[PDB]
Amino acid sequence: TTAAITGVTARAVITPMKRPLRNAFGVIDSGPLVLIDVTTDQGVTGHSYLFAYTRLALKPLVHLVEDIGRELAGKALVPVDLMKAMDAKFRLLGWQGLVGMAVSGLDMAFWDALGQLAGKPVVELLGGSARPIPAYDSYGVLDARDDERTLRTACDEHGFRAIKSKGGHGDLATDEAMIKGLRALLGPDIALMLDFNQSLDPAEATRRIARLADYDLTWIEEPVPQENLSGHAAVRERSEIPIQAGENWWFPRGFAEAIAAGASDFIMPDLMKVGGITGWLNVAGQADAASIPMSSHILPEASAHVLPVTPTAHFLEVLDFAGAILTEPLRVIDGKVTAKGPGLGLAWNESAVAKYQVT
Amino acid sequence: TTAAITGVTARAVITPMKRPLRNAFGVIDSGPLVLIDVTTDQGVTGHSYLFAYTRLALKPLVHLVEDIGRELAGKALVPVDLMKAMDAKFRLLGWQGLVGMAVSGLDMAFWDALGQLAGKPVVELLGGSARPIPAYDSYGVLDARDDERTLRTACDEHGFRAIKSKGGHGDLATDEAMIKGLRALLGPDIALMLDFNQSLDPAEATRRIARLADYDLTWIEEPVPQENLSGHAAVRERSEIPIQAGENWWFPRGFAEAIAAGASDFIMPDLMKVGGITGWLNVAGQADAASIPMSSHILPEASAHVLPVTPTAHFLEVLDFAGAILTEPLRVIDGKVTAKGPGLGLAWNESAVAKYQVT
Amino acid sequence: TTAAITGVTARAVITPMKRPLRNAFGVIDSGPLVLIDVTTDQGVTGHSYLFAYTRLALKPLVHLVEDIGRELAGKALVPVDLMKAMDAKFRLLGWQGLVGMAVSGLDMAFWDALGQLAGKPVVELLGGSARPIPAYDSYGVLDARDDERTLRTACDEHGFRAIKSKGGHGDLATDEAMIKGLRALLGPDIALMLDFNQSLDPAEATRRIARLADYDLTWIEEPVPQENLSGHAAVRERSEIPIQAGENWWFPRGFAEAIAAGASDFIMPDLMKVGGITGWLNVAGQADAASIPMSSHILPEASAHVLPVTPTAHFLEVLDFAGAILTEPLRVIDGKVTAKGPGLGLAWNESAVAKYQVT
Amino acid sequence: TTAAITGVTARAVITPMKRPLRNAFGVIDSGPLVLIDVTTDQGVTGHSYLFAYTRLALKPLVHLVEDIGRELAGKALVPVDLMKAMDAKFRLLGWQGLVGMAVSGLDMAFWDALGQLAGKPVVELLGGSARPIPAYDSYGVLDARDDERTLRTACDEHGFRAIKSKGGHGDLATDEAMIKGLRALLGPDIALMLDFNQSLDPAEATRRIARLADYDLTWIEEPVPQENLSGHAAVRERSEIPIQAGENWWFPRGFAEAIAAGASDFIMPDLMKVGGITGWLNVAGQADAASIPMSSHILPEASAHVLPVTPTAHFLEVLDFAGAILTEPLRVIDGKVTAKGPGLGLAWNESAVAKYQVT
Ligand SMILES: [Ca+2]
Ligand SMILES: [Ca+2]
Ligand SMILES: [Ca+2]
Ligand SMILES: [Ca+2]
Ligand SMILES: [Ca+2]
Ligand SMILES: [Ca+2]
Ligand SMILES: [Ca+2]
Ligand SMILES: [Ca+2]
Ligand code: NI
Ligand code: NI
Repeated sequence: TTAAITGVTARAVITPMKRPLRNAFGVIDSGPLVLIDVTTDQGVTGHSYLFAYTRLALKPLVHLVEDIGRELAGKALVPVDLMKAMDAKFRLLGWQGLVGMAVSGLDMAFWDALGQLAGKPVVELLGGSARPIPAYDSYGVLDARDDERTLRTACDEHGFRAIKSKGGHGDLATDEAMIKGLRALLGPDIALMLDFNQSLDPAEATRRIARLADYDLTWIEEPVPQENLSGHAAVRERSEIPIQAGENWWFPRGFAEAIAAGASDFIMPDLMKVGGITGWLNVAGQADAASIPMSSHILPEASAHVLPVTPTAHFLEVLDFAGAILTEPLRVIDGKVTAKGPGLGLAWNESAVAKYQVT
Repeated sequence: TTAAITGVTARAVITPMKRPLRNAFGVIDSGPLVLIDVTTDQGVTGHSYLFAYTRLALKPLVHLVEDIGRELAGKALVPVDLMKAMDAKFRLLGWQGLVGMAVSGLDMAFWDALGQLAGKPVVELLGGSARPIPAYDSYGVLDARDDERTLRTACDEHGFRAIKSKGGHGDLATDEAMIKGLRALLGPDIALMLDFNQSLDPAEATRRIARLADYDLTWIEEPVPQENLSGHAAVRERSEIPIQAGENWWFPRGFAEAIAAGASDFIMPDLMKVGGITGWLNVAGQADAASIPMSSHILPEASAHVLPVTPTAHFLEVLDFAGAILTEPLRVIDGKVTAKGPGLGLAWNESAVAKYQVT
Repeated sequence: TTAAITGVTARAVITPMKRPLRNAFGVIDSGPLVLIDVTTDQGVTGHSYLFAYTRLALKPLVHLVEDIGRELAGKALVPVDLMKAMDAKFRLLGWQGLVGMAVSGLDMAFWDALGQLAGKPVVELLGGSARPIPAYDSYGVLDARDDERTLRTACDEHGFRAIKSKGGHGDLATDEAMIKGLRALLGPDIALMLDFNQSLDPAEATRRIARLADYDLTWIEEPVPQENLSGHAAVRERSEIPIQAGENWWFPRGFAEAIAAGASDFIMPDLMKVGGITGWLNVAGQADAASIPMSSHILPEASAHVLPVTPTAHFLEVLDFAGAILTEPLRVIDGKVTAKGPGLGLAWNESAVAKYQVT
Repeated sequence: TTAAITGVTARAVITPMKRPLRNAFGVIDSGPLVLIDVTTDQGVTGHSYLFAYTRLALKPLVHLVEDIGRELAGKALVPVDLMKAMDAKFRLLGWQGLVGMAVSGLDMAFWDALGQLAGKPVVELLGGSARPIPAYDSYGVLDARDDERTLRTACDEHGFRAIKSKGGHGDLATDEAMIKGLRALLGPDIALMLDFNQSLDPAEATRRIARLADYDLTWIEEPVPQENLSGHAAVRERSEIPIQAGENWWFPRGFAEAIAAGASDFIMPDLMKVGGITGWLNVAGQADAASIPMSSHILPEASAHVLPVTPTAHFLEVLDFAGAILTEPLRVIDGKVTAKGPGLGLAWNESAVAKYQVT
């Protein structure tokens, strides 16, 4: 018969980062994470993690995961049914925001558990195969001089053929100087993406984008606030560079309304906000219908399991917040990433967890 | 290690039908089926079947399945990857029509095999659970007087709370007489659906639908030709009764274009034409985004395995063409249908297959 | 000289409710609230409260309010600037959901402190006057027989000329019987509103609304999920009854996108989710441009201060969660509510707080 | 304890101007103003002024201000309520045009009185702070040769980083030669705006704007008549330079229709035509929803109090008609303008008023 959930625990950690990532709104210089364990009555504990953005989110997210989780004891391990139940539970309060991250975190852990119980990676459960997905190396604001060694190692050693950096921290001249430097340093055969992290308004985005058009950029990411779907659509209409967005939209319905608005050319759901594996698969069918190339936002380990069954799969984003607390950290080979199992391939390095844990 | 396909065989049968199903275009008085077996190297053979509509399609379908199957020998049993390969293979010739039915038939048999290999129903592989799905009993043209015994049995014994019949064979008076008779016999608490089988043009469909709105119909199905998405949309715009369609549209893209045109209020894909299980799941995401209740068209055994994971699941259509040749025929309990495994719950009663096989 | 914030504290309480409020998704039989205090350097502490929906949200919300407030300590008490600050702080994480309720709770407390500092009700600070706003009495599921006495009291003692109840818990017959009984009991000159609390899909909402059209309802509230803007709009297009929504949308952009999609005929923002007073005022300008009548969702004490400066002000919803812990609980006179100051008129009954506090 | 209005008086003056402002329709070489005084019963007199465009409007505006004011005797000083009363009073006759300017002038004086009564600048009453707003220096037709000294002072001494000039007075070659000369004199890092003052039709606007594309203009202002919203939208859709407009539109509804038509990329309401402070606040909500950057049209003293609470605040226009008759004339520092109080910071230099008064 089917495994049942027996308990749920969540722990907060703050991991270190070598590359401090400056963005238009400030700097992320550590990895605040929430580590989720779903125990079963069949000798398996499912695992997933959330990137929490800021230390302030950790305590609330832990309360949520554990309080939602407690009510799941005794329930059959059936992700689709569990997702429907969480939907009903939070219908009135709202599942956008921290609640939805807890819900998506739990979903990933349920699927990880199912994978473990079967001795297979999640990607095989989903009817696909674990194969190399094109990846890009995701940075904060870069400087072609100061960061040359790092970028050399990325492209030469790890084989990356795509790099993303950040802009909107200053004026247009600052963005242009950065991109011009990068394009000169990396040459014409490396893809370059630019992420504004929601920092512009539509008129200013249109203006900057037109002035960056000569650097052969692959996409412009979140040019304006994520909630501003109409403003994204306006920028998209006038842009000669594809518009990428989605990492901050909530659940399959959030994607359905963005697509209805025509907000972007590309999407990149975040597994923590799209409703975990279950919600991702829904959106994959939406993106196929809309002919929208679909990439992932961080959570590279889990994202590697869903991109191979995504009809319009595009890029996997490499930004490694969790490696320090994982038994088997992400590996990039020849600029690509392959899913690792069983489950999602998330098992904790407990000595490191103990070191970086916070309460 | 993942199973590989070793071979594919297809057999044609014509099963007997208790009651002839008269429609606007003719009569279906038997069940021309293609039974598909996909042998693997792990002691399991995946099964699925196609309803072929007419005996004329049997030989061509057998050939196509065997020809395509032969080319898949040695390949890993990975439904998503196999579907992508079949897509590329038929991109130029086209996979609408008989080729598409072959392709979808193969896909169902692959998932069936995965389920058998796991010892689980396909629905559990898909992250859902096998649970009772509301069903309706699907008839040809009915006559309340002549068909009372059958309808009493359907409602009183099998617990059906919804009945579908056919229209468009004659004039509007004929349709109205039929429906009025049925509604008087069955009372207000049984759902009634009406299927025109593509027999009207948009102006006539609009005219008939307005005159039938007093009988509290649940839906009007395929009022005009299935290819006529614009015509469906025009009927839908003017109709006070929900418009149902989709059993004849091809693959996830066929649904994406229909939805983009606003062809219908409800949809009911056929697993044989939507791209099997793999195609169905894509369309389930689209239907959720469009807020379109999604039902099934025939193939009730396999349909029972995908409706439980379909966000907008509506009705399962019960029309039993295959019962005669299955080891475990479809069961209806209290007007609902529950998925049976392992796999899709499709294993052949060989003595019956021998009896009804045509060559 | 402008006051500065010196600290922020939040306390959780669960207040008793005389009458349970059954809705389509469950029952609210208590008032889990978060009471917010913002101390200033000018002898005034600003107050606001949040209705938290479920006890599960209380600890995380208290954490968020205190943690955000800690970071505002030392800033000038300038609500427009503080809101810009909070926007930038949560731009990446997201301010939908619990975070947004904390942000809006803080905003209301800032304006409450300003009013206290001036010795004026907030409404006069906003260039308006404290004057009676039409109100309706907001119930759970009602039964005209069982609840005759309560409704008589509401109409005769408090002068209500409008009543709202809930539906969608069961089938259409149940909704119709409830509304039919209420219209028969109350007669044609009492306004009746029906709230589905997001429980239907668009097709089913359209079907039920058409059947309820003869009861002369004032509005149908949240017929489908709040996130489903395109779905609301599809319902609105087909509905002969005005569609009301908004109590679950986030900040002025959430309203801008809903209005752009044509989701509803009426709106009713919740001060906890629209961005407090500061967010409300922005939406008031949007609703004026769109000619959308604008009512409030709960928080009647604070809502009384903003409706008098809302160009399209419609109704104030009376649902009294907080009276138990207020020094001056809400009063309804002749079916209307008048704003009370100074500030928002929220000061705590500390003995009651001590009684109902939960930790 | 709310102040009541006791009387209203208005005086006409014609102030001298340093240099003529030539535009496509004529020359403004003086400042015909209406100075408005609202006396209250609490020892404060509210002040505002109108720019009247032409001496012909002075007598009628004085008449209207005094006649309307006379009917406000004894009314409570509540701007939102007074605006609604003025709306009802002029609904039939119409409040577009001279009546609307008198109405908006009164509103500004009411807010100024409230700020004076509180001992605070209006911006602080509105929940914002007095902070520097980026400004541009607003000229008539310029010649880079003849006007070099004036423009060097503007950019070097006063720190302006943005300059606006007028076009449409002759043919396209004239506009182009002028812009070319200005761009050469000012260099790349000074913003340049061009105001056609409604002098073109849409086809001619489209033709001229395309020819001015290479001069890096910030905006093209009122390319066609202000009432021609459809014509503005057509220019906007074809224009590669942002279209600015709005200085001549009437009240929040005038903006709502222009925004609904998609008339412009940017707007710049005139406090005299938008409905004073009260109407400006409504339109600020609209511009936020539409993501439209919002600047001011003249009345720089009062505009400095509302731009700080305008979510999409863009530029403050510096054109100083009133400095001659103010106790504290506008000050520009480092190309920015900061609100001064109390009230709107408008108090009259009575000896100057006497010198420039016309009767
Ligand atoms: Ca990003
Ligand atoms: Ca584009
Ligand atoms: Ca059919
Ligand atoms: Ca229709
Ligand atoms: Ca409600
Ligand atoms: Ca309607
Ligand atoms: Ca102008
Ligand atoms: Ca344009
Ligand atoms: Ni805690
Ligand atoms: Ni006169």
